[PDB]
Amino acid sequence: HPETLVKVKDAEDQLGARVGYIELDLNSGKILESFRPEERFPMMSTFKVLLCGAVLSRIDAGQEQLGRRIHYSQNDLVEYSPVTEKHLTDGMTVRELCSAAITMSDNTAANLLLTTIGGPKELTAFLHNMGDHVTRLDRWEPELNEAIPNDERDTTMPAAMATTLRKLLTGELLTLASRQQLIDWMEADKVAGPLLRSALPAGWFIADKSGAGERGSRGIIAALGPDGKPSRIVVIYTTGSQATMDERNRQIAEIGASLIKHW
Ligand SMILES: *C(=O)/C=C/N[C@@H](C(=O)O)[C@](C)(Cn1ccnn1)[SH](=O)=O
Repeated sequence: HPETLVKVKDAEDQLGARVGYIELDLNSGKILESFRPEERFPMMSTFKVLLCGAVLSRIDAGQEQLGRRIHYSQNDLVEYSPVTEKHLTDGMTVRELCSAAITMSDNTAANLLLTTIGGPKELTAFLHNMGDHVTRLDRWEPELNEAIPNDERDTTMPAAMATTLRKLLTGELLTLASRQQLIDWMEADKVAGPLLRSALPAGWFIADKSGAGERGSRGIIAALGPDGKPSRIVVIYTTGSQATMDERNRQIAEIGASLIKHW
């Protein structure tokens, strides 16, 4: 809606930074609203949904199992590993690692899952293979969050990320069971509370993944809709702001309130 576009531009003003925005119809793929849809932004922890999509694709092909147990050491742990830091002696299943990467944004869990598929360049190959020639991962946690201005490493465009999320959640790309598992992890997201979830009324469905990086980078990808079912994809990215985490949270929440109000 035009008034959501007014609020996206007001968010640029308040953050002193670029904001990218797209709304897709989940069913048809049609673009309902866009701002800077083909400019690049750092993905930050939003890549973790694409990573677990690549993992589920391998499970579908008989090349991985949800139940396989992985052992790791102290020296694998990076900053913010609230689940993985508790399982040094017993390890974690692939299932537990995707849950920790998506719902808790555990950084070690994402690194362990990147190891299973052969690193960032194999996530990029998975994406090329399904028709996304824009989205790219180049680095591991934590360096992929550096957000150097004009650096195209570890970036997407709002339009590319929205199309890719749609193909993962509703295509023939994953099996029915794998689609359902990916959206179930995103629905149990525990660390996106002050973003679209704070504007979302009781009775609405949301499956999302949030991201934060250096140089005021912030973002969210989501499947949401009324009556307990998703019917739209929303992608919001910003980078460059000097504003506090609270002020960046508040601007994305206000974009959310406007999207809901003018649904
Ligand atoms: C999700 O988007 C994860 C990004 N990681 C950032 C962040 O959450 O801001 C980390 C945890 C921030 N950080 C760096 C050093 N100390 N904290 S890191 O993984 O870039």
